[PDB]
Amino acid sequence: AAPTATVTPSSGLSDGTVVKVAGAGLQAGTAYDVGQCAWVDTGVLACNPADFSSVTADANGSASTSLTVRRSFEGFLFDGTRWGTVDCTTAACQVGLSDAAGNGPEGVAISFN
Repeated sequence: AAPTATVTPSSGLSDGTVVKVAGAGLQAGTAYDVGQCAWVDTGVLACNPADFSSVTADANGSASTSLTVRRSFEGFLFDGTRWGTVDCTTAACQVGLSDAAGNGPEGVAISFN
């Protein structure tokens, strides 16, 4: 099956809340980074590297880890440029997993309202 991710809880969040991130259909035995990002332009994500986590998929291609989410954060682009402050109540924030090459399941939308 194609890779998928789930984030629990995904709504009613507060700054500093810890969520469970699970992935399935991942590459067995591979390291994945887990993080919170927001789409700031067509095909451009601004992320919060200060709270990224990582996990290694098991022999069945499954993984489960915890992530501390932030209501707002200083966003950074892939090239390391500081983008500015991202507010998840007025920007579409998501949590996702990706391998060393940036591949993985689609991200999951979260809400802090």
